Amino acid sequence: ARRQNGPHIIVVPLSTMPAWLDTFEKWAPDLNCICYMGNQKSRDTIREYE
DNA sequence: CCCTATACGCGGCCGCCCTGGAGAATCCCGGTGCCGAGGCCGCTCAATTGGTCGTAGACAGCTCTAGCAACCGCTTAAACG
Repeated sequence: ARRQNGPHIIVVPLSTMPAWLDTFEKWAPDLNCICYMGNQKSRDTIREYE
């Protein structure tokens, strides 16, 4: 609505984080929501691929 | 019937076996001298006693920060089989 489609940061606890992931998958499927966990190589993969 | 050689016992001298009194070596006792140790005395200086005074530290009070017991949760690298 307000065309504020820039980078947004959401910091959540790890235990409730799939309950955020399916909410982003269902209620806002058009958004480019990405998820940030893993070891050094997975975070590097997210960093230089996405 | 008397002399003369002849075999036989043995007085005296020499050598060998058994026992006794005098002297010498040894152990014990008494008197005396020397070394280790204990007691006493003289000097003598440092510990003791008494008093005074300053202050070191105990005590109380207030403020701020580290530690501690017991729990959580995530990561991940180290320990273990």
